[PDB]
Amino acid sequence: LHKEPATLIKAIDGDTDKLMYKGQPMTFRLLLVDTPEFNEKYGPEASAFTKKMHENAKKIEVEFDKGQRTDKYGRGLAYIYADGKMVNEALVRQGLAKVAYVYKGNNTHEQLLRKAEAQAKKEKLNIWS
Ligand SMILES: Cc1cn([C@H]2C[C@H](OP(=O)(O)O)[C@@H](COP(=O)(O)O)O2)c(=O)[nH]c1=O
Ligand SMILES: [Ca+2]
Repeated sequence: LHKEPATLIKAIDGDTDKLMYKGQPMTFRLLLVDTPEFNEKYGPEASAFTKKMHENAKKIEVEFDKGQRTDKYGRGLAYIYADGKMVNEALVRQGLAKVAYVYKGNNTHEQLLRKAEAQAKKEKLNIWS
């Protein structure tokens, strides 16, 4: 897999953003994770966390997996990195997202995120509290 450039257009919520990619505005849905919706518990904390990670980033990058790059809603499916740090993993590691939506062929970083989830759970963090 490889990282490609993008620039923030807008934070949206825990697991979606709006980025400029190849010069076009797109909504991205983070691979392999599920944040609570804003109206749910930890939803606001998840949005804030993702927002901050995106907004404080000097450098945003997009990393597609091997499979479909867009979902049925037209959202890009990617791992997103803020200054080299994966947002998808960071959310899980903090217990602000669950590993979810693991579809065969876009699951390269499954075991990395599951390891983060086990640690967040051990620490009884947020969703696991
Ligand atoms: C993460 C992800 C979600 N989706 C779709 C499945 C779900 O369909 P449904 O909308 O029919 O439930 C939905 C969950 O996204 P959200 O968690 O953003 O709602 O997005 C994919 O198709 N591929 C993916 O890799
Ligand atoms: Ca969600």
